[PDB]
Amino acid sequence: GGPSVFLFPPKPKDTLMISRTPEVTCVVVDVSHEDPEVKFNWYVDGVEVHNAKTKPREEQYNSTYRVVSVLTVLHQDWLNGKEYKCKVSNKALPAPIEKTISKAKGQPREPQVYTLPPSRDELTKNQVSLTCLVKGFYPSDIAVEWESNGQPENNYKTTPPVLDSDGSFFLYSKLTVDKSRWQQGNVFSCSVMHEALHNHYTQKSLDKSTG
Amino acid sequence: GGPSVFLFPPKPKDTLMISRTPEVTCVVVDVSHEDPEVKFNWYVDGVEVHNAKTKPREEQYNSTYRVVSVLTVLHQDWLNGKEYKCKVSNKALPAPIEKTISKAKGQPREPQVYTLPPSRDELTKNQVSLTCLVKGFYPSDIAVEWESNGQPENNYKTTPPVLDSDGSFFLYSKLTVDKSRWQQGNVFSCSVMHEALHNHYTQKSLDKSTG
Amino acid sequence: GGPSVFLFPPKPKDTLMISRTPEVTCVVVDVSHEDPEVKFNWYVDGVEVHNAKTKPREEQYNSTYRVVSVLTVLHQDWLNGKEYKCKVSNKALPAPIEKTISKAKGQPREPQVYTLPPSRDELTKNQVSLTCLVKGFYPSDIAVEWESNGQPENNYKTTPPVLDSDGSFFLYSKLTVDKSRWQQGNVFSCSVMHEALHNHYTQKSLDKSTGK
Repeated sequence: GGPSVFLFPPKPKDTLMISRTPEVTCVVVDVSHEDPEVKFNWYVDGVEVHNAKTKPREEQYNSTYRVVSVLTVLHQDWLNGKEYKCKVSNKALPAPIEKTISKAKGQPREPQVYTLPPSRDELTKNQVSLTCLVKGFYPSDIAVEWESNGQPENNYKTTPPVLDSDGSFFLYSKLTVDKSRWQQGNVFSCSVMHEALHNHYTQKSLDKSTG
Repeated sequence: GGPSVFLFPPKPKDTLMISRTPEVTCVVVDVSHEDPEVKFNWYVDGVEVHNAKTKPREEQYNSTYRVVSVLTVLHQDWLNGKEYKCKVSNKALPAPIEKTISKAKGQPREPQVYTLPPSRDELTKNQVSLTCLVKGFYPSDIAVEWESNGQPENNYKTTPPVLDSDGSFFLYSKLTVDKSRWQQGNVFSCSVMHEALHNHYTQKSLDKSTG
Repeated sequence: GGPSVFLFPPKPKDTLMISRTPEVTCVVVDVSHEDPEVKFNWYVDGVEVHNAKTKPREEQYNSTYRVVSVLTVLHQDWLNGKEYKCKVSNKALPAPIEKTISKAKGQPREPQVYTLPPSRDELTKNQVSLTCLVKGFYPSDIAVEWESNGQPENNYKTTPPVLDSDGSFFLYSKLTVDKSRWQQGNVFSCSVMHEALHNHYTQKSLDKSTGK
């Protein structure tokens, strides 16, 4: 059990928004250095793929050369129903195993996005927390970001999507900003990129929601 | 090689208060059936103790011995952060693989609980969701539950503790209630339990006239 | 010179919290002053205990002595209704007496917690008093503590439980704070620790912005 191959899904943001190329990464881990003959094969829908980028093997803390194989995949190919399997052939590895991963879930569901203002107990703190509730989406592949005046706010942490009683998923996005910024009247928009939304994008703005 | 040990920490609800008895899970299951003799010596936090509650041997359909060797945990023991090593062994497993769990991590921090009224967009739907933001706690062991008029409200889901930018953790509790029930004079309270709180318990009441 | 056991019940906070839970005391009074032996035996529903501690006899100035005995008691046992009999034997009183204490039987009722602000006539004083009306609980075993901003408050006094008209009990907890802290918008809350409460705990916040 030397080569332990792990296949990871593409980036949930880049798989529907065009800023970076989404990519299935199939990188073996804890691989011995005595067998540098590794063949990487992709057989999505039975068709071999030969334009993938082959990162050179990198030395780790142990005596393992980390060979990295990355495949550039179009957004619309992963968005529809297409199964991606990674086949790795090694001399020490007995028989290559196809790691079947895909986005072919049951049925896409449009998330409902709600921006919640900070509690009045939080207003005494120096930094207030801005909450964006994104609920209702069935595929866990989602991207929730924050922005203010058209520029991103990187001081946010988003919970992983968890499954509720409806069978869909929900998460939360907490944005930490200064109390002066919130009390000055500045607006903040929670940007959500789910494949079931219109144009794969929605945005809800909160600056003062009282009533 | 052979026998395997998967240690489960006690639930925070069980180990934090009196409502449940904190029972650690020192399962020594999947012992290889070739040798029935195992070596057991309960070395709790490095010192052998007389307490040794071992289940009788159970033979599974996978030709592996299963024993649920659980133990009751004193509420003062986990506060001190002492270890709970069982030090299991076998002839086919000469090295003990007891991956001991201790709660003594870092410095505990008090959670800052904030309850959030639903946004105006949620009032259209018949399912109104209430939000409890629990932030600032460093140990991930925390239990959050909702209340209404002193009775439990089990139609809630909680995100896992997400690590924050200050080294502490945070999570959210989402309680879905009826729109008419929320718009009536019904109050709701989210109560959290954490080892750094006063009396290991705090709560915030969410009313229709809060935000 | 007749040793009668003064049974001390466990602390109501220790009954359902995890702070000092197994503390149960069986201190005897008016013990004999000419017998150097003390025979103790706790009978948890007639079963002998195995982990108990008895203090050596201390000098009492009223021609007597005082003995302290403490047994670790499980939290779920007392709560449910188990009976403990720390039987005390001596030479002056030959046949030992089996005295028991437990939680009071009957249907437990949950307490209704109410926070009342300081009155208008108390705003002239420099120290206002905050009251916590806890009414409707049938077992008298209850712990009421005040807190603010997650930190405990110690300048509080709680009345003993008073039997109500319907058979339940009620009490008040008076927390005396400075008028500056009350008018600053600081939030205070009385925590009620009762058996019939859900999660054995209930808080009720009291703040300046509590009226209209």
